[PDB]
Amino acid sequence: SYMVARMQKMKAGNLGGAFKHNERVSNKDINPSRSHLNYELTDRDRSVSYEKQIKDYVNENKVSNRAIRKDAVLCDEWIITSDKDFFEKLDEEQTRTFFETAKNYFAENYGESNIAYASVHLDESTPHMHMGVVPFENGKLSSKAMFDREELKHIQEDLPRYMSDHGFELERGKLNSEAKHKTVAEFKRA
DNA sequence: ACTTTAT
DNA sequence: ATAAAGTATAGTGTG
Ligand SMILES: [Mn+2]
Repeated sequence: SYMVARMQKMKAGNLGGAFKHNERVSNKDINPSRSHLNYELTDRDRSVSYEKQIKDYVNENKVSNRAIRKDAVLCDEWIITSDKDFFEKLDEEQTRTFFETAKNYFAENYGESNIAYASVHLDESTPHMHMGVVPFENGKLSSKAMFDREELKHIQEDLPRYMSDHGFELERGKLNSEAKHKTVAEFKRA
């Protein structure tokens, strides 16, 4: 099976929808009886929005005096998953351990306190995690600095290896893959 | 590399 | 006027 890891940039304007989705605050593929099986791997407070948690953290820690820009990438939400075959082979403890391990990889490489949320979804087709990583380093908030072309190349190589080194039977995606990302809605059509 | 943003 | 960070990136699956 392939390691699936892929980030989407979240601005203020889409962290609302990310929070509502992830916290399940009635789509064909959500099974509502399974929603209570979901879990959050960070110690974050569930009544506090992603926008508020991240902006407070960045404002309280940033070196510059200038306001966070309105078009700022406040976090990179990584989807961490694999195929169905992969998870069918794992019990509950193992499944949890898989996401905790992936969370660890981003914590150890990008900063423990940058993992704003790690929301594991079992109530959809395949187990996966939405993991918000704040691109905050050296007192600066910059997805441009943290996730650039070489860094995404490095993660596609080194993350699947790290996961494999930690117990999990997963291979990296195809090096130089020509695939174009489809949205969930676009992938469903196909 | 070029453009937007907040000084 | 300035300069940091905005723009995609790399990967596969029914996020
Ligand atoms: Mn989900």
